[PDB]
Amino acid sequence: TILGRLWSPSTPKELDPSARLRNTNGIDQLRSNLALFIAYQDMVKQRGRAEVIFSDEELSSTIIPWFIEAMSEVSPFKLRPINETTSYIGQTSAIDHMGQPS
Amino acid sequence: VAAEQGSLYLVWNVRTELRIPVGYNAIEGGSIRTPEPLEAIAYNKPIQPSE
Amino acid sequence: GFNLKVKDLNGSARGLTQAFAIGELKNQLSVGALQLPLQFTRTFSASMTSELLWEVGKGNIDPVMYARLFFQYAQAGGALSVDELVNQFTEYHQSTACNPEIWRKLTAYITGSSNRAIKADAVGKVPPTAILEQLRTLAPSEHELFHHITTDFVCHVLSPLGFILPDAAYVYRVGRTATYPNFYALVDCVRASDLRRMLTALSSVDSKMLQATFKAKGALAPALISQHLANAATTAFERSRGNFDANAVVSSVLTILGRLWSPSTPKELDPSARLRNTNGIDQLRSNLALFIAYQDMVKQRGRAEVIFSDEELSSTIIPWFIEAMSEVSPFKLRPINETTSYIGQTSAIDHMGQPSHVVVYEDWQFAKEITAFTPVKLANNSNQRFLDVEPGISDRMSATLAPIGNTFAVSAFVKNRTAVYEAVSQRGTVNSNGAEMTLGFPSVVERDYALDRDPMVAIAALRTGIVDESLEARASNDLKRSMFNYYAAVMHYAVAHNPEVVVSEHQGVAAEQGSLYLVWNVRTELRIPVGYNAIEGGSIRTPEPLEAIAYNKPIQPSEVLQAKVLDLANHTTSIHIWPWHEASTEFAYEDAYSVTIRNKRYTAEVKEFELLGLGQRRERVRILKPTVAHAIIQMWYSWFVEDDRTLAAARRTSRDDAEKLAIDGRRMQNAVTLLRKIEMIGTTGIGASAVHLAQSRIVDQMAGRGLIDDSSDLHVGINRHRIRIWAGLAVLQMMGLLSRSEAEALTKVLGDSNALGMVVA
Amino acid sequence: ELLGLGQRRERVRILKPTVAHAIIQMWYSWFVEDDRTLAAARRTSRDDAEKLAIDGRRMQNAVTLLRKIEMIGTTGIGASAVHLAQSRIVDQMAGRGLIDDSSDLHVGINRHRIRIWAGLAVLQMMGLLSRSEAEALTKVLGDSNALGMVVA
Amino acid sequence: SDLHVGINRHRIRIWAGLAVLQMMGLLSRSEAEALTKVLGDSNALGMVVA
Repeated sequence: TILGRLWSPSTPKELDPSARLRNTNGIDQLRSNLALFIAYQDMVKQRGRAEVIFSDEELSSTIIPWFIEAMSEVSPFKLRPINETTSYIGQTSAIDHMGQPS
Repeated sequence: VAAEQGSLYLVWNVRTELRIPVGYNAIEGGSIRTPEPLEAIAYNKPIQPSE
Repeated sequence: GFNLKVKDLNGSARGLTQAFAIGELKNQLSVGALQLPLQFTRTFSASMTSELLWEVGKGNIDPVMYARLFFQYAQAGGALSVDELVNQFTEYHQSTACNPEIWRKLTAYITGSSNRAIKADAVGKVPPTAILEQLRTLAPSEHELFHHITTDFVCHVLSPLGFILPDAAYVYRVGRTATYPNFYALVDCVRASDLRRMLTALSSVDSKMLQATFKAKGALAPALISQHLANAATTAFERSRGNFDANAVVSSVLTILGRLWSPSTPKELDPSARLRNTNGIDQLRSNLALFIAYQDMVKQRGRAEVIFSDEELSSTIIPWFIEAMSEVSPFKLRPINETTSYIGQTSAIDHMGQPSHVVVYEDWQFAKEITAFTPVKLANNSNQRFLDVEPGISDRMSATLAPIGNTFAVSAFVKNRTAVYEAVSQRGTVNSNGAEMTLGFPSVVERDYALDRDPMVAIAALRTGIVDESLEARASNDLKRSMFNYYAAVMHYAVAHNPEVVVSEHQGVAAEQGSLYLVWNVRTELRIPVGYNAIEGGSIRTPEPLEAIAYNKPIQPSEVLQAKVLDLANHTTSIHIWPWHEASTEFAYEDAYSVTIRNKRYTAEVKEFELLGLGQRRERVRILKPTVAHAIIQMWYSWFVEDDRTLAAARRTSRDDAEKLAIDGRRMQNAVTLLRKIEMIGTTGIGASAVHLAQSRIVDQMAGRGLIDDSSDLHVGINRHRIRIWAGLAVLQMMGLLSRSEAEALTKVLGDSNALGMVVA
Repeated sequence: ELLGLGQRRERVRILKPTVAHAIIQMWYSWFVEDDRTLAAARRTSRDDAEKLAIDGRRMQNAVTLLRKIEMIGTTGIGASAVHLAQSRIVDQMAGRGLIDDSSDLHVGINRHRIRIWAGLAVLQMMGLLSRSEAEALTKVLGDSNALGMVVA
Repeated sequence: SDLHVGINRHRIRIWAGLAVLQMMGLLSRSEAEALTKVLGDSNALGMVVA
């Protein structure tokens, strides 16, 4: 949610990732994978969409990402390039001379 | 809605296939971007895989 | 931009007259007894600007500022006899002089408890801040604090170091003042010279010495400081002590000088040669600034003269005003000429040759950056605070602003005014007799918007050409002053070109109404009736100006007198504004942005923040003003309006075909230009995105509705600009620039051509 | 968490502050009597000069105390409070409604207030004081009541 | 100067062209003037303006 709070708009709470942002400089990667996002939604349903960016674990400075799997490699989760994330799939289609398909 | 947001969520920018009807999800006059989803994945030229 | 018919001002802007300049009801304006050449050709004049910030944080003489505040007060009518106040003050000071035993005493505690008082101790003196106000208490409480300054004057001294600790500042920020001046203004400067001098002396300082002033020692020391204080005071006082004496008197000198000027005066109402000859006060006669200056005052005064020195005046006070010693009077020698240069003028003039419409124009810059600021408080329940500011937009917008800036010259105005022209078997000047003049001074008005008051009255002030109170006297004078300037350049300027430089006194409704002017010449040009004519052998002459300007021919300016406009406190860090709230506006904004195409209305609003990028609208975040441009905008705006109008009629009346036929196209052209202005600014990202937001949205509603995949088609341009244009218009709203009202109605009058240039087919 | 660390084992006993708690209680105490005397000294002052002497003598130095205290806010640990602090607040208005408020941190008064308090707070987990005893320092609040203009 | 404002030149020229149409009867009198009729603008096109 913190991060949530970064994708924004527009959440100028702190004026968005901010003062807390300034502790950071590791932030950088987190985001950068799609996979990463994916959890969020889970919260949305789950937590009904929780509240207050989890209290930031109260600023836990720079240390809890560093408990992640990318910083505590527990699961297969494979940083994998998007393109190759799969590809056994090709597309195929109809058309009536449409030329679109249907 | 509450909590207060509804997923910053995604869209794509297809325009690939031209003047096409497929649900209220568009048309997008001339130009096409488009938000949601399956169809867009329809909206390419078909292919083989590679995996 | 008062448009005026030659052969009347005495109605036309009734009281905006030389006559008025006498007061002079609507009599005279004549010729020609005696006549009397003088062309004093220099003035003492000033320069642009007098606004500033002036945060006080480490007061240390430098009058000016102060004085300026003084003026702000002086002006404020909460001071006026400011001077007087200084007396009061003098006395105040004096009373300072008188309570040493207190003062000291006070001091004595302030730091710090007295009688051994010695040594390197630890004397963490302070922000002294409050203390003072005790001292005020012990003092009396004359206006604001002078009092405090003075403190600072010792503070810093009192410190070698340590002996005052750290402090903050405030804000005050002088506003602007004149360009020309009057009398009262003069005397004070002189007095100011004292005052500054008073303070001049006042820093001075006594150093650190011994193992005392050096290494803190002596209760008896600072008992000596207090003495120092005294020393200061005294001295300060002393340098003060004789000097003050002459104010009305000065006027009188003027009156002498005047009475020199007078030249038909009684024999034993001469200034004897001993006078006449002496020092360069005589030079002083032959020094404009004044000349023009006196008279008026005297107009008020009806006359009166002190009678005094002939030997200190001559002329010692006289070059006590070596006037320019204050630059406060930035009435400082000018080769007269060197002004004007914000005047260009250009005119529309008929065939015979004979004239039409003369524009004197005012020449500007308008570059600007914004100033959109955090309005919070800091100080609750008390407003002198600093608040804050940030960019975000400010830059973005400004960045956009700049471009707009690009487009707009005064030059371009005039060009446009050129564009006005055309004429034909039309139109005068000789045909029907009254001739136009307009002088671009929206500027005045700007200030008025800055002064938040109704223009129309101003118009009235012209209109009647006199005072039209009803409402804030302050404002009124303010206006008045403007008007002074209004008179003020002009004839200099005219004269600058026109060294038709003589006098016959006009001697009002009789005889003793010493008002000097010259008629001016108009040399060639065979025949005109234009003016309450003379025509003095085809070489009309008048001490009434406008025409003369008419017998210029388009002069140029020679600077746009840039336009540096004050700004934020940047180093703002404590400090506190003073009138601000007025001076700030919230950016709310109402209105929208919608289109119905097909039959289907596509619809949106304004939703300011998001146009502005981030969230989220609220009462706060206020914005400093956008003044200049309003003045400008409307100009552009205003023009068209006439033109269609006037045109339309002419278009009507068309006694022949051709002409009618003729006029339009040109009228068409400009529109496109308009258009050109707008789309051009419509391109700007921050715009465009806005469009963006729109489109999507437009679409969104649309999406249910829309069904047909009709293709290319609206590659037919439209949209791009269409929207862009429109978008530009938003700019106008979201920086309220032009009202909702007018522009859409202008729009209204537009409606075509647009397919111009273009693909087609 | 004030350390910045949720919320470890919970099982630390700490070498205690034998020295300073006392030294401070000297300091402390030293201060504390003095005001009595000083007030008294003013009372027994029955002319201005003396009272006046008291003034500053009374004043400045306190804020100096403060000088210490904010100063000791300029530390990591002060900051830990502070950061933690505002933020939590921030949400409380913003998160709940009105967001019109950062400023509210940013006038001295409060600022300092929290800062101080916090600063004192530290001491309290440094044992030292008593909340009670701080409270008398809070009795310093009535006085002068000048206080906290400007900073930093 | 004024009718250095173009007009005439073309105006007439145009018109003149029309003569051609008559004097080699090309188009009848009727139609073309009525076409003319439906015309009536733009003409200030391109041009000096201003």
